[PDB]
Amino acid sequence: KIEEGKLVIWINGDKGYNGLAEVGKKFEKDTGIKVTVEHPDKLEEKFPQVAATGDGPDIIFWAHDRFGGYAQSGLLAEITPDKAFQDKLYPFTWDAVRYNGKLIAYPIAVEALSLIYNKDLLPNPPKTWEEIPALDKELKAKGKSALMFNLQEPYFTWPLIAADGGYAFKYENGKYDIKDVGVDNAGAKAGLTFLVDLIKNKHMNADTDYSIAEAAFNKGETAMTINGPWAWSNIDTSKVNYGVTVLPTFKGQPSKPFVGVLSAGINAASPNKELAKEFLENYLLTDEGLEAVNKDKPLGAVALKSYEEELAKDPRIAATMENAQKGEIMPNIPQMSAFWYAVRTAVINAASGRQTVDAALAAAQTNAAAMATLEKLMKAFESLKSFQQQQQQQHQHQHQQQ
Amino acid sequence: KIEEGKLVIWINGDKGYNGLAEVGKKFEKDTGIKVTVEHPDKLEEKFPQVAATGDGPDIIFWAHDRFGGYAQSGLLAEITPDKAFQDKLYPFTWDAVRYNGKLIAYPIAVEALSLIYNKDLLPNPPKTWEEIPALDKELKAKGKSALMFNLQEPYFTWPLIAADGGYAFKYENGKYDIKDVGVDNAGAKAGLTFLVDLIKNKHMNADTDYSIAEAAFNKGETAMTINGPWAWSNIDTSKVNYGVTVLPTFKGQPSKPFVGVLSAGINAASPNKELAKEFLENYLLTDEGLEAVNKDKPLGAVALKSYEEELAKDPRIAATMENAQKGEIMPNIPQMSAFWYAVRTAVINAASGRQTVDAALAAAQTNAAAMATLEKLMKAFESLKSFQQQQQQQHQHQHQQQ
Amino acid sequence: KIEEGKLVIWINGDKGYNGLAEVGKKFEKDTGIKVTVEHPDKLEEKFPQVAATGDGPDIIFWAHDRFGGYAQSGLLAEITPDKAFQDKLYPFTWDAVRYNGKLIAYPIAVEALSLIYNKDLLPNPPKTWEEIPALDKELKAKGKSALMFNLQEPYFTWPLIAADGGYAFKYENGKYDIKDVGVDNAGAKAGLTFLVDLIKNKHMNADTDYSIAEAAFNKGETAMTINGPWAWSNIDTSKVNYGVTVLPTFKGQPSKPFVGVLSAGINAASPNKELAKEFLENYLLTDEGLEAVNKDKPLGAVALKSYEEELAKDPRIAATMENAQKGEIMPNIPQMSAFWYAVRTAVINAASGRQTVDAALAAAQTNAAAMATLEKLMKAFESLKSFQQQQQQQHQHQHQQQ
Ligand code: NA
Ligand code: NA
Ligand code: NA
Ligand code: NA
Ligand code: NA
Ligand code: NA
Ligand SMILES: [Zn+2]
Ligand SMILES: [Zn+2]
Ligand SMILES: [Zn+2]
Ligand SMILES: [Zn+2]
Ligand SMILES: [Zn+2]
Ligand SMILES: [Zn+2]
Ligand SMILES: [Zn+2]
Ligand SMILES: [Zn+2]
Ligand SMILES: [Zn+2]
Ligand SMILES: [Zn+2]
Ligand SMILES: [Zn+2]
Ligand SMILES: [Zn+2]
Ligand SMILES: [Zn+2]
Ligand SMILES: [Zn+2]
Ligand SMILES: [Zn+2]
Ligand SMILES: [Zn+2]
Ligand SMILES: [Zn+2]
Ligand SMILES: [Zn+2]
Ligand SMILES: [Zn+2]
Ligand SMILES: [Zn+2]
Ligand SMILES: [Zn+2]
Ligand SMILES: [Zn+2]
Ligand SMILES: [Zn+2]
Ligand SMILES: [Zn+2]
Ligand SMILES: [Zn+2]
Ligand SMILES: [Zn+2]
Ligand SMILES: [Zn+2]
Ligand SMILES: [Zn+2]
Ligand SMILES: [Zn+2]
Ligand SMILES: [Zn+2]
Ligand SMILES: [Zn+2]
Ligand SMILES: [Zn+2]
Ligand SMILES: [Zn+2]
Ligand SMILES: [Zn+2]
Ligand SMILES: [Zn+2]
Ligand SMILES: [Zn+2]
Ligand SMILES: [Zn+2]
Ligand SMILES: [Zn+2]
Repeated sequence: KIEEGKLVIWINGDKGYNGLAEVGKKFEKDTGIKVTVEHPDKLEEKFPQVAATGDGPDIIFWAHDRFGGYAQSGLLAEITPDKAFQDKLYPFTWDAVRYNGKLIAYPIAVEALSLIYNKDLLPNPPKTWEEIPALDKELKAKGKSALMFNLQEPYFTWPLIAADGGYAFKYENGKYDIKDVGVDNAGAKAGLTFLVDLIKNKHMNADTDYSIAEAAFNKGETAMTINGPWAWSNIDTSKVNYGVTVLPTFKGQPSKPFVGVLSAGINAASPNKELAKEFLENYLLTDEGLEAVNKDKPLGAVALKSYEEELAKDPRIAATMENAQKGEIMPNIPQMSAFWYAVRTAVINAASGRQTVDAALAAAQTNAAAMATLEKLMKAFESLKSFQQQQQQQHQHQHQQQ
Repeated sequence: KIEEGKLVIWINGDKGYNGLAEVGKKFEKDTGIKVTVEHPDKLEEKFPQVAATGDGPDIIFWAHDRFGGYAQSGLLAEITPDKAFQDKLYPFTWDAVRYNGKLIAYPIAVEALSLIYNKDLLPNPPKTWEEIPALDKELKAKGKSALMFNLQEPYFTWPLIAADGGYAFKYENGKYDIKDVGVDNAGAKAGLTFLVDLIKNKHMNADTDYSIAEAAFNKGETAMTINGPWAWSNIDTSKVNYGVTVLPTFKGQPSKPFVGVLSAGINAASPNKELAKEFLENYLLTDEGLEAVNKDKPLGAVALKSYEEELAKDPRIAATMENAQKGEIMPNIPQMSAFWYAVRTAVINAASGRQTVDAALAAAQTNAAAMATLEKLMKAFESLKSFQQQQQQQHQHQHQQQ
Repeated sequence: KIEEGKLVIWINGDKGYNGLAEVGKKFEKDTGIKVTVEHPDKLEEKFPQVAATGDGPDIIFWAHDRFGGYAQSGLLAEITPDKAFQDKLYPFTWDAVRYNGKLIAYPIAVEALSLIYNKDLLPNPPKTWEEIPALDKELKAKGKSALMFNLQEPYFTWPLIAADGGYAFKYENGKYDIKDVGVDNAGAKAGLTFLVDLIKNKHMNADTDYSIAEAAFNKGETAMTINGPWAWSNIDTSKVNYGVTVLPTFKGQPSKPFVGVLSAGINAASPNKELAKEFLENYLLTDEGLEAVNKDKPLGAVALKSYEEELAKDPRIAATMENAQKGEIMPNIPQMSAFWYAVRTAVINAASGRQTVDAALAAAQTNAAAMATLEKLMKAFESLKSFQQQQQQQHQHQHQQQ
């Protein structure tokens, strides 16, 4: 149950909400309509609960991948920017906010992995994955290593696996074909074979996780790491002279990191859809609009062309957008759960030598089908639970009857 | 159990079985073949048990929706009426007796929802749904209400939901496409939004069932109700001056009620397949044949054109047919179990405001899949039991085993 | 691991492994590369276990139907014979060693069911199924029966069932269409009906299994039996004058038995793929190669055209190939488990009179579905316990923690 003649916005606490409120303050002075910017605890799980009944905020800010599930449940309204406003943002971002052909959210910020190198240890970072083994031997003489990054989570190893033509799901016609999985094709096989080759030649360690990767780079033990903008602040605190650049190529093809997009979606239950559109399109998604948010807490790379060109003077931001443009957009579909499950197991089992690359990737298809079944069962029994609570008490109850 | 040279017929106890026996009596005098008409308890439940082993009646009379289950199991014979006989019944009725492309039964009677109105309170019934909110306000001044009908079943509320373009399944080329579902489209959405708008504007009550509606109309508390031919006899006893007319139109589109068709199938195991065709086509499905049945217990609207024009002199029977021709035929496929489960919950949660119309219809897909899963689980274990049964017991065992 | 510059082969103990070693000995003499031929217990179970981790033989010999699973798990390398070599083997055998459109093994020997007749009791065997009822009545006057074979397993009864148009799954364009199942069609109906009618007319007994069938023919109580080459040795010992000929035709159409093709597959983890191709194509798949193996233990009908013509001078081998050439290759897909489960029960129930032919075959569709859901249930929980195991190795316990 939301209000009217006013706007209420939900954005996460680690974002520039104070700056966003100042955009809402600018909105009030022009239209006379009050904007409240709330940052409630765990709004990502709160929003599906409250919007189902017709409540919650007018606008919600979150990563696009979670919006797929909101649109599935009919919680988000179809946004209607004209052709001219769509040319204002980078074309690829709009694909991240599409569900069932319809547009469901406005892209705000773009997030992806880049290659972070130590400038003092390595002044000219490698442009290819293939020249890293040769670089490791040269650094091992100085008591250092070439590259250390998280190998436990498929999110970090995917950029290399996807390089030569591996994909999560095929995206064409504006939809993801769930019968077209690209986990054990020729390109993903070569990608992961290179990773396993790096481990059995002792150029990397299969035990390396996020904490070990970060700690190593910030202490100056390793020349390179692979990480997102979320980690820049901690590297700043270590006093390490670092640079952020384009990811290394593999077989001449660029690394394809997953692209995450911070998006603004309109609650389908909102009586202020016309107002939200006016706010987002003409007050927020403008140079002056994003600037207020960015000065509170940096947005990183942004969807708006005109303002991205301005931030891109920071070479670390330019590198985020470059790797993003060369990358795969994170699929917003529910099948993505089964994907992480299968690929996490596949990478772990290949890297440990417990399974061949070929057999580990082949097992992913059967392992993801297994997860599907478990979720299918979860949904089935949750439904039966609700059904019983629906009929026993809602209708006939001991002390009334059907 | 059966023979060659005689016919045995199953028809439900609440039908005109004596009148059917009269048609069998006329059949015996012209061809010299004795026809028995039986009406056993739970014959709809018994038929699949005895027909599977090769027994049961030569002909079974039941609603067409249950015939899909019989044809799936191969208990029904493919009927062969020529083009000339197919023009004798209403074209749309043949679609009810079609499973897997082939015709499997003869259409006898047609049954559908109609608008029943109190003539004393409302001489000119509304032609549109849009004018019922305003019509309720006038009647509330006299302590009465405009419309009260069952909202607990989706069968009664579907007419409105399907009006603007909602559909259960797409029907083309004589086949249902189970991938093409229309519960979550703009048409179904608008229809259900109007139903919910009526309840929150206090024109209708969210908890109105079949009992509460029938008793209110028959006492003269409400001006209109929605119900089928099965309920007329109860209104007759109440002395209420009532009429039966076409359902109100929504957005200029007609309400589309589901159409049940009383049908006569021929057993697959029947050695009298030719005799059953002669009896059903040239003796029962004539003006004389249906008359004898109709005078024992009213058939409602009939499939045969010639005899329907005769019955349509009764304004109630003409309206049952009119609503049936404007509505969609009840699908006989097994995916219909899950459809009802999902839609029942979708409507209830929309009516009670636990879920917004958009969100309530979105969850339908999820609940239809849930019922498919735990339905598939039932067949899984049923099969496994039958297996270990014949395998372990019927076969290898202590005495002359293995 | 298997080493390099050496070749190691796995073949079942009941095949001519010594003769294969002779070919290995010849390979060693021309090229200087030693070939070991191991015959481990239960290899068909061991191979998936060891080849997954990268160990196992360089070459494995097994029936093609098990290879589809090995290819699914990516344990088999794609073989590369040129057009000129593929003409050397019977075109239909290449369809047995195909998975995902890729060739994954070399065809060695063909195995299929044949009609075996007693010469002393029946000098001229029936060419058609239709005359067998009449032929049984002539033999019951002499205290004998016309035909006795295993009716408990669908493998044996299928030839008759498939003849008029029955099929497991449609094999077109190289792939198997799972949605197109030919168990419930008119052809399979008629086949099973004839079988059921044979039992109903006391020409065969529904309780007749493999052991009863073989013992009766080997004692000389029955004129005909249906069985493969695997049983010839037992008939030889009984001193019975027997012949092996083409299966009887049903409705002028040939009986379609399932074809088993013994095959040589190269391990995907083999560092000797080039050497295995040299060995198999130029040393084994030649007149002298197969002869060496055949003299140790008869291969039956072979895949190689040249050596097959030479073997066809044996009337029994010519028939095995003839019946195989008119029959169908047994699908190498996982869905075959559920097919056997369904059809086995279908035929059992039709033979016993528990269900009509129509009702029995109709239930096979739902029974096959039930087994599939059972199977993907087994797989789901197997991957869940693997996940729980994998978690620990990564995980926290009283030896260490995250
Ligand atoms: Na709020
Ligand atoms: Na395509
Ligand atoms: Na970055
Ligand atoms: Na520009
Ligand atoms: Na070669
Ligand atoms: Na750790
Ligand atoms: Zn907070
Ligand atoms: Zn949070
Ligand atoms: Zn320097
Ligand atoms: Zn190296
Ligand atoms: Zn600026
Ligand atoms: Zn500025
Ligand atoms: Zn500003
Ligand atoms: Zn109470
Ligand atoms: Zn009887
Ligand atoms: Zn009765
Ligand atoms: Zn019904
Ligand atoms: Zn006619
Ligand atoms: Zn009103
Ligand atoms: Zn049409
Ligand atoms: Zn049409
Ligand atoms: Zn459609
Ligand atoms: Zn209420
Ligand atoms: Zn009640
Ligand atoms: Zn007559
Ligand atoms: Zn008449
Ligand atoms: Zn008349
Ligand atoms: Zn007459
Ligand atoms: Zn009359
Ligand atoms: Zn229509
Ligand atoms: Zn069902
Ligand atoms: Zn026992
Ligand atoms: Zn016992
Ligand atoms: Zn030689
Ligand atoms: Zn051995
Ligand atoms: Zn087999
Ligand atoms: Zn071919
Ligand atoms: Zn190709
Ligand atoms: Zn006979
Ligand atoms: Zn086809
Ligand atoms: Zn036995
Ligand atoms: Zn040679
Ligand atoms: Zn063929
Ligand atoms: Zn440790």
